[PDB]
Amino acid sequence: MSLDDIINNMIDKLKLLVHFDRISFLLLANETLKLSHVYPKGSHSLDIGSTIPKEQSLYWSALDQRQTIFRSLTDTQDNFYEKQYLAILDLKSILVIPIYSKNKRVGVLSIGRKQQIDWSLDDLAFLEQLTDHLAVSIENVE
Repeated sequence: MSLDDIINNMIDKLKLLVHFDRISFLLLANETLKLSHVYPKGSHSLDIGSTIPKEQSLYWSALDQRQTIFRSLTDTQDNFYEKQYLAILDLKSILVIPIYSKNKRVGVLSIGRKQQIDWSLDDLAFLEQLTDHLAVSIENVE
């Protein structure tokens, strides 16, 4: 199907399985990371297609480290490029999962909560497995 359908379908499953308020998906093409999908449809401060710069970027930090990063958005002493654009959507918490396949980095999944409720191990294990398959599926489109 389209890349749209792959992401939207993923979002449809998450709605039923995992507590969250906002998700965005970002796509890496040509060493450039771009916002490409947001749920709920209305909720972004950055236009679809915006480029995320590397400097001070939480999303690039996850990609560079090849690690899932969790950040509370209430730490007044912690700024990053994405922060103001997330806080404005009333989010208090962000989970950033870098999406990679066996060959390459593919993108980033950003999962927001309005209430600061810890991520359980079960949810994190489930998301990681789900996003690891997602990377294969996205790669096999192009």
